[PDB]
Amino acid sequence: SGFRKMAFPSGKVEGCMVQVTCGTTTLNGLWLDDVVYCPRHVICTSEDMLNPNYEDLLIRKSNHNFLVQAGNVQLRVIGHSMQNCVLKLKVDTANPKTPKYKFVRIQPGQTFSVLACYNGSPSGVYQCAMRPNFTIKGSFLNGSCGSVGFNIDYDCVSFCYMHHMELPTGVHAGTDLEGNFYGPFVDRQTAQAAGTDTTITVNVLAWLYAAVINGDRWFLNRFTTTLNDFNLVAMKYNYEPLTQDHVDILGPLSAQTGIAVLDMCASLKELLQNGMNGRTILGSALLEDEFTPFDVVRQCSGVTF
Amino acid sequence: SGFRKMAFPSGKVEGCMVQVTCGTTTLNGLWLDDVVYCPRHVICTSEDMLNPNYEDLLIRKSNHNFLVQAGNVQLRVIGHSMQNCVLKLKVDTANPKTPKYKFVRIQPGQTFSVLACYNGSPSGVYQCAMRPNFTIKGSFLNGSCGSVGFNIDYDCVSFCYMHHMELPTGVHAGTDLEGNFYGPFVDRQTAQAAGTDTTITVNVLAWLYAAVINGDRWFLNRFTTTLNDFNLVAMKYNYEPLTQDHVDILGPLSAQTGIAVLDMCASLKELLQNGMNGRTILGSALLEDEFTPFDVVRQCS
Ligand SMILES: N#Cc1cccc(CC(=O)Nc2cncc3ccccc23)c1
Ligand SMILES: [Cl-]
Repeated sequence: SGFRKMAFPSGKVEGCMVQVTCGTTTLNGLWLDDVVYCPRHVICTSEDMLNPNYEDLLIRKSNHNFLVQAGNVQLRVIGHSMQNCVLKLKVDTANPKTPKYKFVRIQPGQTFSVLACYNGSPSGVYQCAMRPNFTIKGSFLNGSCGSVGFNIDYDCVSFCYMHHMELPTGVHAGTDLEGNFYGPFVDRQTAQAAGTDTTITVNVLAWLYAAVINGDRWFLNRFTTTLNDFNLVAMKYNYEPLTQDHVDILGPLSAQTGIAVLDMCASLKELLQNGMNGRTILGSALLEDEFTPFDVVRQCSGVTF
Repeated sequence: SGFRKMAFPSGKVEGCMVQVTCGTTTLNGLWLDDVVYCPRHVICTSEDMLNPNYEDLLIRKSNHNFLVQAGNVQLRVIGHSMQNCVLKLKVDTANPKTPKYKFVRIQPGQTFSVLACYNGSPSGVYQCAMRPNFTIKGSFLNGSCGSVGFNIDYDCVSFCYMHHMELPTGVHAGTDLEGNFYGPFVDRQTAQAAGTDTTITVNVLAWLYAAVINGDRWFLNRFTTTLNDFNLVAMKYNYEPLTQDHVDILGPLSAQTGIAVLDMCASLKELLQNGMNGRTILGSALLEDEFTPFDVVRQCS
């Protein structure tokens, strides 16, 4: 029993974290094989970030301008290239701790673990979701740029995020491992604002199933709803629309608990229009939306890595 | 900016997780140097669950009764001993991935990371606090026994917990790495109940300082309180009494935010009286008590 926000074990990723320095800027890099990936803004000064021409700044750099440190060993940069908002530093040494890995771009609503790093050293691991507005509500300080988001599929690490910046509201923006930003953000010190965030509906439903598996069943009701009536209500409360794909993905949890997806949707519809009434679900007074249906199955069934 | 429940990176601990089998029972073990630590209840059959005599059961076992597996390699048990509720299996191979480590016993209110494992394989990592009733509110399934609780100080893993059992309320009980249970619990199927849980007051205060550091100020007020008046109010909401030690420990956060501890204590009194009124503090509608003052300083600085 019990339900916790749970990150993937971070060991396979910790063995890839290195420190990358360019001039006065020091951030984190991900060392996989003989390439170190890091945000391209590591080559920027204070003036540069205001309006940077990254192609021009990178051409002016040499391999000896980049200092890469893996533990107490300095790696020598033998090449440098840029792929979108990510800098790729070719090193002379393949990372002997390179796990089986893949670069994946995630969709909003999907969850992943973040290994927050400072000076190439892992300091914490937490689980978050890519918000529907493409930001992540992370916990990052100065020096955390380059920290990565990942999932673990069997024995394969799927890198899905790299940290680039903090928006004025304290939320975070970053790219996939190919340097493509999640969301309408740019890597420049300029006024940027995330769109109004919405609740990840399929994740709330999955979390309601997790509560039922754990015996917390007060919110269950006799009612069911059509997917259209549910979406009309949910949209008014800034909840993401639930698609037939989401209903299908919630199928195994529906069969395990005996509560059809549209039956749980009528529980959610009531919770939205009326609140919790002083009650809690899994010790929470708010509906939790950072557990996907897969996360709930994995945690309530004990899948290992 | 931002505030998250954050676990320590689990790599140094993952390289220590092994699978321990004794008869039909399979659980996890912690492989450090040439010793594998695991719950001694791994040696129990169905008949030895209500009233096991562990000294008698262990004497009847031989090294070949224990099967230890580290990845795909079977380790050979060359010795076995018991220290309180933990079983120590001497192996003929020192763990090459043994980190710098230490065994620490923690106090209620202290936080740590749990690396939940099944069959010697790490499946997830989460953050916990030792509850004032000495239980932990973990997330564990059958087979999680031997999963460990830890903190990391620079390059050193301080092991503070080993999972042994689930109580009838779904909360968890375990021991330090010397086999001493936290709380009045025993490794027996006999009727056991945790005492009524209470809120870790010093941790709520630390979390209110974390919110202020992150720009939340709505719960602040112009009142201050005596420590005695605060404890009289807090006790009525099942909150732990705040001692002078707790006030002193909150000193650095008090100096960083410019809000004295007893000033923050009056904010906490008001939140307990009014509730949140549809507002949240750091995205939460309830007062969070699983962040110590040390955690808040670590994460914010
Ligand atoms: N010392 C001890 C001890 C005494 C009685 C029984 C046990 C076994 C025990 O409590 N296992 C479990 C742990 N953690 C989670 C569990 C979820 C479901 C079912 C069992 C779970 C251990
Ligand atoms: Cl599924």
